Amino acid sequence: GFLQGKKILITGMISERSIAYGIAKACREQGAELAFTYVVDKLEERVRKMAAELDSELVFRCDVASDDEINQVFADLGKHWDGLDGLVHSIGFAPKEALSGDFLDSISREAFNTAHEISAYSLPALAKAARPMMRGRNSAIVALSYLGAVRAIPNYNVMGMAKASLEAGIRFTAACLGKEGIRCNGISAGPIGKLLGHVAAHNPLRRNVTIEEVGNTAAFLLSDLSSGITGEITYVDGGYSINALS
Amino acid sequence: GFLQGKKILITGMISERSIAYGIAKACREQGAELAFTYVVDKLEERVRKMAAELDSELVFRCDVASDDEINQVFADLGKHWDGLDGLVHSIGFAPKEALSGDFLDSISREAFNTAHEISAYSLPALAKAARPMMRGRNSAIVALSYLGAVRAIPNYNVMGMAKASLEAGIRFTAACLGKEGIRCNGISAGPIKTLAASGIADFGKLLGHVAAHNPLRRNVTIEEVGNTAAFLLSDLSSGITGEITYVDGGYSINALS
Amino acid sequence: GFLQGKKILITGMISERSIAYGIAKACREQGAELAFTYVVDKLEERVRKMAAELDSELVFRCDVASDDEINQVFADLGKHWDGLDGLVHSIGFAPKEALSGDFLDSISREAFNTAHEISAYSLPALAKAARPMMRGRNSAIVALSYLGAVRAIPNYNVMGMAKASLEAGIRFTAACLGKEGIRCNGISAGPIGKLLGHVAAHNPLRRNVTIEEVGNTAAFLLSDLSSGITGEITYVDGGYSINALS
Amino acid sequence: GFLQGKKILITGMISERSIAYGIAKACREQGAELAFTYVVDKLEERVRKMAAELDSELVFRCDVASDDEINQVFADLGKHWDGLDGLVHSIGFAPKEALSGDFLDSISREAFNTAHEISAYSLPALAKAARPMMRGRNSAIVALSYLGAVRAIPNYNVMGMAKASLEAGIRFTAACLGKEGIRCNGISAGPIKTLAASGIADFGKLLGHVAAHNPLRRNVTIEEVGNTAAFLLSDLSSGITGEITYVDGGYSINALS
Ligand SMILES: NC(=O)c1ccc[n+]([C@@H]2O[C@H](COP(=O)([O-])OP(=O)(O)OC[C@H]3O[C@@H](n4cnc5c(N)ncnc54)[C@H](O)[C@@H]3O)[C@@H](O)[C@H]2O)c1
Ligand SMILES: NC(=O)c1ccc[n+]([C@@H]2O[C@H](COP(=O)([O-])OP(=O)(O)OC[C@H]3O[C@@H](n4cnc5c(N)ncnc54)[C@H](O)[C@@H]3O)[C@@H](O)[C@H]2O)c1
Ligand SMILES: NC(=O)c1ccc[n+]([C@@H]2O[C@H](COP(=O)([O-])OP(=O)(O)OC[C@H]3O[C@@H](n4cnc5c(N)ncnc54)[C@H](O)[C@@H]3O)[C@@H](O)[C@H]2O)c1
Ligand SMILES: NC(=O)c1ccc[n+]([C@@H]2O[C@H](COP(=O)([O-])OP(=O)(O)OC[C@H]3O[C@@H](n4cnc5c(N)ncnc54)[C@H](O)[C@@H]3O)[C@@H](O)[C@H]2O)c1
Repeated sequence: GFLQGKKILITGMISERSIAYGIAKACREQGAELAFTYVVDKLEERVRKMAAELDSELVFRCDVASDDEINQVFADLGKHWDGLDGLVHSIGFAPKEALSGDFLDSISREAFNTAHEISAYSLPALAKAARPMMRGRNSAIVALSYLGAVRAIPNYNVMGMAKASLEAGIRFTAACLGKEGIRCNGISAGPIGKLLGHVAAHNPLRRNVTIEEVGNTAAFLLSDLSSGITGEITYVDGGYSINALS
Repeated sequence: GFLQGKKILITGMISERSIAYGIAKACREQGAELAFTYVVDKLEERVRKMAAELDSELVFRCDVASDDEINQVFADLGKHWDGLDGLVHSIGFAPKEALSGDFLDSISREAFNTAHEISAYSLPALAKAARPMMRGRNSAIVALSYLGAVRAIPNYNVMGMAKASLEAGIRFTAACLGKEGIRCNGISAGPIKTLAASGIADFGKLLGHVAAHNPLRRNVTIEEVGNTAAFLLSDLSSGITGEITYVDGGYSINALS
Repeated sequence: GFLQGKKILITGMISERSIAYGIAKACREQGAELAFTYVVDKLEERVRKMAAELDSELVFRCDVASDDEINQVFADLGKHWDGLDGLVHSIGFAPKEALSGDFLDSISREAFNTAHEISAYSLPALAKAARPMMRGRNSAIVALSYLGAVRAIPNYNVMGMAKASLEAGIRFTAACLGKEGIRCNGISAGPIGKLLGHVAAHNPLRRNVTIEEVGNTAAFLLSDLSSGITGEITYVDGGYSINALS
Repeated sequence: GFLQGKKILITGMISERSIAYGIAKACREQGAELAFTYVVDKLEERVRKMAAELDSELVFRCDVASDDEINQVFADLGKHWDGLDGLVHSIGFAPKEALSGDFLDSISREAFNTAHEISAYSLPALAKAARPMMRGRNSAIVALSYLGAVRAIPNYNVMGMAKASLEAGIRFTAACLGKEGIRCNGISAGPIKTLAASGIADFGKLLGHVAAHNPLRRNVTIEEVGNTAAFLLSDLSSGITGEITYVDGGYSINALS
């Protein structure tokens, strides 16, 4: 496995449908040792169960709204691990009412603030707090984005602005940390209900992508095989974004 | 002029170095009738004076931190104008300390929040509040962005994230309002010496570097940005929406120069 | 008119449906003085008629396959004009059989060569030959491209490669000539038969663009109003390219 | 390895400095079985020797100027392999004189034609000729591009146009073959000291500049490019097609550094 020896912290795994679960599974198959965060105490048992199945008992509460909690994750993780080789950002949130219907009607200041804070600021926040553990290790950060960053899409609305902020965050983080041996890259994943049918009917592959396909791309981006790649957004959408008038 | 009789609301004009002043002047030269906002009471006299020189006495206070103030602008403007043909977003802010040195060291939650709220959310916020006055008119919105949206750049730091959010905001606003006959476009301007620009550490170096490295071998002017905005606000650009146009003398498309 | 005093050479005007005609009309409405090329002697009378309606009697034969003919246009034009303020490239060609069906089946070496030579090399070829007349005048070049440069599109096939070469040509020409006061920009126009219905149903404006809308954008890019813009591809497609999953 | 038993044809390997050698080595480390092409008879011995070290004795002459030769490669390869899982395009050329100084002065019709034919048409030409052997296998194609596709760069000149054509070729090939289970992706590599690179005037300056200005503060290696290619040739990347991946240490996304 090309992640043998790599210690990787994975955020956002709340079920076996999660993109973060696909990533966790892919990484574990390549020999990585894993740790996980969970947003609220309600989910602890569920995440520990999933973690145990991936041979891990390193599970920490982390609401990225809280600087204290973010920093506490690494303080706790540092008691088990000498350093951190991989960091997976697979976290996004916006109020449901902002993700429906007319873009301007659905938007509000508070929804904008929440979306950006949780979905975009969380990348640099986590990179900043992880920096002591990651620097000098030839380590890597991977974050999940979506086509809404660069195209107007129905319903995605304010989340598109937040993903754009995120992708820029990826570039600035990469430029910031490259000299000290930390890479930062993004994956823009295809959708994973009629929207699914649209993508599958319109993309070069004529099908939707899987969490395994996203997961394997993340595993690659977290490994030394991708050591020449930083500040990149890789599209795992079966070529959807590069097709038009299909 | 190609904006003859078009009614245009311009934000962000605080001096004759302002990009918004360049835009205002360009629009007025093409026959537009103008109105202006100003962020705080301390600037009112200055902005009224500048407005008067551009043949306008429609001036309104607007801190885009405040939904009350944003919406009040259009309630007040509506007493004078039956509709609005143009809206110019030329507003940005981030705490100075976040715009200097190492990206992660300089960033904070609060600075991120402020930068995005003032510099990015303000676009849809203004479009939303202007929508009743603009819809059904073949009207247009223009906002100012910067290369930090799409490239990592020293010192610009968290503002780059905010500009990226803004540019996506431009696309989503365009997609949202196109059916109602309102267009929304961006201009990514090259560096220009303005009050806000002096907030960025080592700005004079960015300016010197661009002039030495762009195809035109010089920096752009507020007039050049202004004329591009005037075009994007006019019916001449009626086939263009959701676009970011680079007015940077070709800097962004050059490398290893 | 914002093109008063501007002398502009326009290629590719073969009918009043031509994008080049829209450009010519738009430019003339803003006060420009025009000249025209035509590819073959068969079209001379038609183009002279159109030119006369746009108040011009400066019409020259030019097959861009021929260096001699390209250079001869400027030798002849130079007897009437002191300099050249605007150059409009609105020329594209590929064999019809390469523009239908499966991309690889439809392609051939000869079709590729022809498409690129006529549709892409013609930009630098014309810029090169115009350079003595255009330099130091604060002049401008505009070329027409299409979404096939940057997206895979059905049927457009090898022309997509040629347009990509063209757009890169625009950037390299802009970088080359900027110091001597010549700008070079592109317009990526929307389509102008079911494809039309698709774009009109899917773009932000919910309609197709007109030759007038393309023409006015060209007029702007040829004027001093756009003096801060070079090496740019401006999309006049009603926002189609920036929309997805619509 | 993640390419265990995958059969991969590699073009463009003429020395151990070649990007194609880096790719070949990376693929072989992951269990792939390899075959190689060489442009002229004068290089045959060298390429056979290199191939033998990568456990291969499948070596074929192919000048991509010739449709006969391109198609003959697959006719000959088909005697040994029942199908093809991977195809690597690592070939480029333009006359030296077109790669030096002023873009327009240096360009000519003939140089343009040659550059595009050898460097861009060769991708679809090879994909087309490989199609019967590759279809229905979940196979993959990888081609090498450079930043000149999307930025104006000194000296690269007409090659930039050719690389742009190539990248569009990658997208069109991907859209064409996806239904048959063949993927097609590109790698835009940072500058690397190779035989072909020495064709570009002032290449050593491009190399020095990139290392001083990219996020990683160093140039990339053929191993880094090679491992990315191996990934793109494998089932691990089965969700990726029509993509240009930048292996340049983040150079293209940095500005004003
Ligand atoms: N599924 C898709 O179609 C798709 C496509 C592209 C990108 N993405 C992105 O991938 C990422 C993962 O989403 P998913 O599709 O696996 O959905 P998911 O619900 O499985 O995962 C989203 C995760 O974000 C976490 N989260 C939300 N608020 C948080 C907070 N305050 N602190 C910490 N964690 C918080 C949730 O707990 C959840 O585990 C998201 O960033 C999403 O935008 C998803
Ligand atoms: N000058 C440059 O180099 C440059 C380049 C590209 C883009 N821009 C952008 O152009 C726009 C205008 O900036 P400028 O360069 O003319 O500087 P400027 O200082 O003249 O204008 C900035 C304006 O933003 C306004 N503003 C700040 N906070 C506000 C708030 N809470 N409410 C309302 N208004 C507020 C200021 O009052 C000021 O009028 C900004 O979006 C900036 O990011 C500037
Ligand atoms: N109509 C569209 O949908 C559309 C959209 C985007 C871009 N474009 C581009 O706009 C340009 C103009 O095309 P159009 O749509 O007006 O079609 P058109 O047929 O009106 O114009 C194409 C012109 O190219 C000229 N041409 C062809 N071969 C030539 C040669 N060897 N020498 C000189 N001239 C030659 C033709 O004579 C013709 O006048 C083309 O480059 C085209 O690709 C068209
Ligand atoms: N070295 C770099 O800095 C760099 C960076 C990005 C991309 N690239 C690209 O990588 C690819 C490989 O180049 P490299 O850097 O390994 O140089 P190289 O000299 O090792 O390889 C170039 C190859 O192209 C082959 N070639 C040239 N003309 C040919 C023809 N008519 N038929 C068949 N093959 C032919 C040569 O024989 C040689 O094997 C090229 O596409 C190049 O443009 C190189």
